Amino acid sequence: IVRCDERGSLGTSGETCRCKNNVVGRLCNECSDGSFHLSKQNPDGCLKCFCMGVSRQCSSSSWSRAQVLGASEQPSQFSLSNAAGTHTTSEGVSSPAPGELSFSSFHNLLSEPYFWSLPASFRGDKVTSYGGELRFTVMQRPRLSSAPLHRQPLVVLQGNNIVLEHHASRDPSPGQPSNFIVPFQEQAWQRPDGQPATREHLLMALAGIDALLIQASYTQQPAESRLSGISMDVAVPENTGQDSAREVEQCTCPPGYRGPSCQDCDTGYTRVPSGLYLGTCERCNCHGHSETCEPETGACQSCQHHTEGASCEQCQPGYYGDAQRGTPQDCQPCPCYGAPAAGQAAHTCFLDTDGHPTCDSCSPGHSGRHCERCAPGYYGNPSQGQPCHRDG
Repeated sequence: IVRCDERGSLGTSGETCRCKNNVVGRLCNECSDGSFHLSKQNPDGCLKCFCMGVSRQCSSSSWSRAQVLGASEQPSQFSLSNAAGTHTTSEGVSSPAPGELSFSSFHNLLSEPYFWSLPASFRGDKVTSYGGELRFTVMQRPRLSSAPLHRQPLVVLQGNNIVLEHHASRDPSPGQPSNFIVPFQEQAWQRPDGQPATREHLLMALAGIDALLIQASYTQQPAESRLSGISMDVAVPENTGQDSAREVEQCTCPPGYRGPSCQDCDTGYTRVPSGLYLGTCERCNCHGHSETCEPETGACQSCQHHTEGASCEQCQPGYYGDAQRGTPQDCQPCPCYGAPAAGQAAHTCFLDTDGHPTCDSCSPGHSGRHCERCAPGYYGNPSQGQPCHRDG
């Protein structure tokens, strides 16, 4: 009899092994191409590499698990929001202990569900939260007359133009605390219309969290809402002593990408809004004046050769030429004489329609394209060195 792998088999015709979708091998104990992390709990056996669509080669991160705690954040940093985040406030939010939050001024709010809006340390790039959990305790009380709400999200995750929701199997009873454990796995999230989350979509939201919202109202007329014991799983490169983040994909990215899922443009590359996921990463457009730029916006950085602008497209003041040509000598020093008018920093001049510079920040009582003569009712010779003083 063959002993089929317990993590990877669906069953056994005693002499053959039947593998889950993403599993391969005689004993169904290997992940298929584009898969990683064999586990018994995964019905498909192995997760699929996603890698923001730019790679199919990945394996389990060996980052360690750690938690972001609510206690880590100033209570000032918590607030209430509607789902749309068009109505927010922290007026009334108080904290009786660190990481514990309390609210009881619903009279000041409109008649819609409000959420606790977790602060920044819970947002941004949380791809490594995949395969972990958001944990928390809530307690709620309605005003005397108030039915629960119907089908309301316990948690809303918003990132990268995706909204996913997690709905609780039970509502918290009035005036007693409930522990929730929300897994970062597709099975636990749906779109607002109630379509299942995909792995790809959960990852894209997690990679760019803009809001992470916990239900605070629960009923139509809430009296009181309290939040505590907030714990969000992540993964860090440092060893922490906790298990490694095996569900977190470590992709081999192509040139121009980094992050464990190729979610970031690498040094010398910037985001291009393309199609399907986050877009693609292309090389900086810096007119040859730079190799580094803002990964998301595109703005060039540390423009060389006396250039400036978002593409290093212009010569810095005190220089003239065509920075767009792309050579180191593109921009030349303005050949002006004397002091700049209204006592300026440097001298401005521009490349005139004749291929030669003209100075346009000449001092008063200067003249000519290089500020080299003196205006009428003035005297002196700047070329030789003297300034220009007025007549009498």
